[PDB]
Parts: sequence; structure tokens; C-alpha cells
Amino acid sequence: SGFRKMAFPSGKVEGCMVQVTCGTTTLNGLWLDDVVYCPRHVICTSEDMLNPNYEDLLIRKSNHNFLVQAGNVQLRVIGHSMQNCVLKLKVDTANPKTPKYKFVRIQPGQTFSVLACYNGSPSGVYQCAMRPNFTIKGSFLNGSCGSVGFNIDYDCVSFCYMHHMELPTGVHAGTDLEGNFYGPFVDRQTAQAAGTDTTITVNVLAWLYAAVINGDRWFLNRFTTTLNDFNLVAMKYNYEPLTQDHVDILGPLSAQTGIAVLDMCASLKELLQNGMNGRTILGSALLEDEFTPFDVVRQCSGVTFQ
Amino acid sequence: SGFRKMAFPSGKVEGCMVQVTCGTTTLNGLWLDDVVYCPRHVICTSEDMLNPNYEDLLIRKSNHNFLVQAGNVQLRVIGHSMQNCVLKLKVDTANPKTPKYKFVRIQPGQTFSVLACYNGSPSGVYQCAMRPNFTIKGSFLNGSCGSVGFNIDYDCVSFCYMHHMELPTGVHAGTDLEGNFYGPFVDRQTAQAAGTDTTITVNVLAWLYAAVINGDRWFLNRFTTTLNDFNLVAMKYNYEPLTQDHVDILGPLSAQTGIAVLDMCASLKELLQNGMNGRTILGSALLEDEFTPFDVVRQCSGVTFQ
Ligand SMILES: *C(=N)[C@H](C[C@@H]1CCNC1=O)NC(=O)[C@@H]1[C@@H]2[C@H](CN1C(=O)[C@@H](NC(=O)C(F)(F)F)C(C)(C)C)C2(C)C
Ligand SMILES: *C(=N)[C@H](C[C@@H]1CCNC1=O)NC(=O)[C@@H]1[C@@H]2[C@H](CN1C(=O)[C@@H](NC(=O)C(F)(F)F)C(C)(C)C)C2(C)C
Repeated sequence: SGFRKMAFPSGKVEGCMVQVTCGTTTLNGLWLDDVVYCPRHVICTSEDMLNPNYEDLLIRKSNHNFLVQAGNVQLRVIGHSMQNCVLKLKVDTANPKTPKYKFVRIQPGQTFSVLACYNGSPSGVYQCAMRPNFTIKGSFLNGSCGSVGFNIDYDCVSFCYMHHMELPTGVHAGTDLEGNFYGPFVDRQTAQAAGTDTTITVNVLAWLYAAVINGDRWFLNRFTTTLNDFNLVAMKYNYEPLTQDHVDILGPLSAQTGIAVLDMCASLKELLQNGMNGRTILGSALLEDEFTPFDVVRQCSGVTFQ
Repeated sequence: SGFRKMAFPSGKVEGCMVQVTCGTTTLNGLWLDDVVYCPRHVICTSEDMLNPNYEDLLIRKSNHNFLVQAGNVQLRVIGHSMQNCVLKLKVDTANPKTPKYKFVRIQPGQTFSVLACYNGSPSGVYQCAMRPNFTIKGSFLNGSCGSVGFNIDYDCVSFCYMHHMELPTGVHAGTDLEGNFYGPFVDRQTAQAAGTDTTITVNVLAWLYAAVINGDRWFLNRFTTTLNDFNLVAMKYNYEPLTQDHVDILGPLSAQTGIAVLDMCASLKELLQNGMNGRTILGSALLEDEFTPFDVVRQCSGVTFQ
């Protein structure tokens, strides 16, 4: 029993972190094979960050202007290219610790582990969800850029995120490992808005199923509803509209507990309309939306990795 | 900015996990140097767990009754001893991945990372606090025993916990790495009570300081209090009594924010007496007590590890 927010083991990603310095600016890089990936704003000064022209700024840089360091060991840079907002530095040495990996673009609602890094060294690991507004709720300070997000599929590390910036509301923004930002964000120190953040409904239902599995089920009322009537109520609370695809993904949880998705939707409706009354669910006084149906199944089975 | 519950990177501990089988019972072991450590109830059958006599049960076991497996590789057991509730199996091969380590007994209120394991393979990592009642709020299923808790001090892994059992209220219990349980718990399948769980006051104050650091400070009232008047109110809410040692540990946070500990105590008093009114602090509708002053400082600086 017990339900906790859990990150994937980070060992396979720890071996891929390096420190990338250009001028005075130092950040983290991801060393896979003979390529190091980092945010392209490593070439900027503080002044440049205000309105950068990355092409012109990069045109003044050679391979020798990039200091790539793995522990107390320097890697020799023999190539460099800008791919969208990421800089790829080709090095003469392949990472002997390169795991089986792939680059993926995660969808909103999906979760991933973040290994927060400073000066190429891991500081900590935590779980995040890609919000519907393409922001994350992380914990990143100066030097954290280049810290990556990932999932583990038994032996294969799937990289999905690279940290670039923090927005005015305290939330975070970054790119996939090809350099494309999630959301409308740009890598420039200029005022940018995240936009209305909605609640990942399928994840809230998955979290209600974990609560039921773990004996916590006071919220289960005797009512039921329809997808359109539930959606009509959920949109009033800024909840993402539940679809038949979402219903099918909740399938294994619905089967393991004997509770129809539409019955669980009606209990969610009464929780949204009447609140929690100071009571808790899994030790929380709010409805939690950062656990996918897969996160709940993995934890209610104990899925292990290599 | 941003404040998240963060586990230490788990790579150094991943290399120490092995699978220990005795009869049909399989659990996790911690392989450091030429010794493997696991819960002594690996020698029990389901029936034995009801009222075990570990000495007599162990007396029927030889080195060859213990199957120790690292990946798809068997370790040859050449010695075995019971140290309190842990079984230590001496193997012919030292772990080539043994990091710099030490065994420590943590105090209540202190936190640590748990690398949850099944069949010797890591499944996930999360942070826990040793409650004042010597229980933890984990996420452990069948096979999770032998999963360990640890802290990292730059290069040195400090092992402080080994999982053994789950109590009736869903909470967890285990031992240090010498086999002594935290709390009054025994490794026997018999009804056992955790006892009244109190709130780690110094940690709640540390979490209020992280909230202030991260711009969240609505709760800051214009009142102040004394240690005895605050304690008189905190004991009514099952809060651990704040001491001058606690005040001194909050020092760096008090200095970084310009807020006296006793002023922060008065705001905590009004939060306990009048509630949060549906408002949140760091995205939480409850007062959080699983972040020590050290956890807050580490995150509001970005302390990194080897
Ligand atoms: C990279 N190490 C940091 C990560 C930041 C540091 C504070 N917390 C973080 O997440 N990235 C930056 O400092 C980026 C960088 C220039 C400005 N910057 C920002 O994150 C700024 N944000 C913005 O201007 C905004 F709102 F548009 F996102 C900052 C004001 C420092 C928070 C570049 C190139 C975007
Ligand atoms: C070891 N792999 C498991 C971990 C358990 C499995 C479910 N979640 C956990 O934390 N340890 C056990 O199954 C231990 C083991 C016998 C019984 N057991 C328990 O945890 C039981 N608890 C108790 O009887 C109680 F309340 F006293 F703690 C159980 C009923 C299965 C929860 C031994 C030797 C203690």
C-alpha cells in the first residue's frame, strides 16, 4: 500500500551529464554517443539574452570557444551546429556510459522525471507533468539549464525535455531534444505568458482510482453521469474535456476496482461542486492531476527497470 | 524559483541492489564490499511469518540455501550471520560498484531518499521523513523488502533505512543497516500500532521559509509570540515542541529572509487556529512537514553531488 510521487531511477542519466561553458556562461549538457546537447543560449552574455540574434552570435563562435567538461576531464569539440533552440557539439570521444536511448516529444498530460543539474553535476530528481499549457512546475535555479526530463522503458531512456527558462508565474519552459519548445515560448529574456492552465482530467480520475485501490474511498457517491454532462461541468472548473480515448486508458484501473469511469466522473463532479470539506484523499487536500493512468498502474504493480 | 519534493540521484545505490532468494521467498539485498545485507525474514515461509523463531529457522539454513543474484549473475555465498533483524551474507566477490559509504541511524524529523526495488531491480525513487512515531509514508508492495533509504554527502552515500513491513494504517516500518528497527516494531505478522503521529514543527517552519523565498507570503501576519506560548498552542494540534536548537537550525533561512523564527511561529499559530481558507502555500492546501531546514537550504542554493 501507499501512493507516492515517484521519479524513475536516475543512474542511466547521471552518466550523460557534462558541464558546457562558453565565455563566462556555464550550463549542463547531455552527452550521448559523440554528441553533446545543450541550450543554445550558452553563447549569450547577460546583455545578449535581452534580444538575441542566435545566428549572428553563433557565427562569432568556433569549436574551441566551447569548454565541455565530464568530471575533471575536458572533451575536445570537433564540430558544432544549431538545431532549433539546442546547440549540438560534436566531440572526439563517444560516451562509454551511453545507454540505449531515444528522443521523444511528449504530449500534454504526460509525465516525466527531471534530474536537476548544476555545473554538470546532478543535484536531485523529481517527477513533472507537461501541463496542458506546455509549462512544467519544477524547481530550477541559475545554472539549471540543460537539465533533462526523461522516462525509462525497461532498458531504454526516452529523453523528452531540456530546461531553458522560467516564466513570470514561477513555472518553467523548455524544449524537446531536437530544440523545439513545448508551447509558444521563445529563448529571449522578454515578458511571456503561459496562458490559462487547465486540469488534466484523465490524470485526476487515475489518482481517484489509486485512492480507491489504497482503501481511501469516502468520495464515492451513489450517482453516475454521461460524458457530455460531466464535460459540461468540468469545463466550468477549467478541466480538460474527457474523451472516449481517456475512458479506454482508464480501463485497467476500472477493471481492477470494479468502478465504471462514468460513475467515477459523477463523484469527481460532486467533489468539484461541493469541495472536500477539510477531508483528504491520499493525504492531499486538493485534487491531484500529475499522475497518468500509466503512473498509477506502474505503482499498483511495481513495474521494474534494468 | 519553484519548490519540489526532490530525491537524491540514485545511481550510486542502483549499483548496490541485488536479488536475494531463500526457498520460494525473494527480496532485495544491498551489496556493499564482500557483504550483502537483507531483511532476516527472507528465511521465512508465509506460515513462519506468523510467529517466527529466527534463531531456530536460521539454524536450518546453510550458505547454499541463499541465492544472491546481480542481474543475470549468481554470487557465491561463503558466510552468513544474523545482526538484529538483518541477515548479512558474505560473498566471494566485492562489489566493483561499491561507492564511498557509511551506516547511520537517522533521527525523527530527518529525511532520506528511498529507491523502491522489486527482484533486485530499481523501480523508482522518492523522498521520506522518519516520522516522530518512527514510521514512514512510503509506497511499498510485495517484494519491496530490502529497498533502502539513504542520503548523499557529495561522494559518500549514507545508508539509514531498510524496508521490512507495512503497519495497519498503511504506513511503513523498517530498520537501520545494523538491523535495529526504528520504533517499537517487530518483524512478525502480528497486529502492531504506530502510535499518535505528531507534526515536525521545525520542518513546517522550514517549508514556510521556502514559501516566503518563492514569493508566496500571504500567511505572514503582523503578530509575534514566545517559545512557550507557541508550544502551548502547537501541543494542542499534535505539533512537536519547538526548542532553541530548532531555532538555531532555522538561522540561515531566518537570515536569508529577514524574518525572526518567533514571528514565523505566530503566523503558524494563526494558520493552525484559523486554517488556510481554501488558499494554498507552494501549491498545497495543507501544512507540509517533510522538508527539513537542510532540504530547504539545499534547494534554495542548488547543492550538487559527485
Ligand atoms: C538557465 N540556466 C536559466 C534557468 C532559469 C534561472 C532561474 N530559474 C530558471 O528556470 N534560464 C534563464 O535564465 C533564461 C535565459 C534568459 C532569461 N531566462 C529566464 O528564465 C528569464 N525568464 C524570462 O525572461 C521569461 F519570463 F520570458 F521566461 C528569467 C527572468 C531569468 C526568469 C533566456 C535566454 C531565456
Ligand atoms: C516485504 N517484502 C513486505 C513488505 C510489505 C508488503 C506489503 N507492503 C509492505 O510494506 N513485508 C511483509 O510482508 C511483512 C513481513 C511479514 C508480514 N509483513 C507485513 O508487512 C504485514 N504487516 C503486519 O503484520 C504488521 F501490521 F504488523 F506490520 C502485512 C500484513 C503483510 C502488511 C513480516 C515478516 C513482518
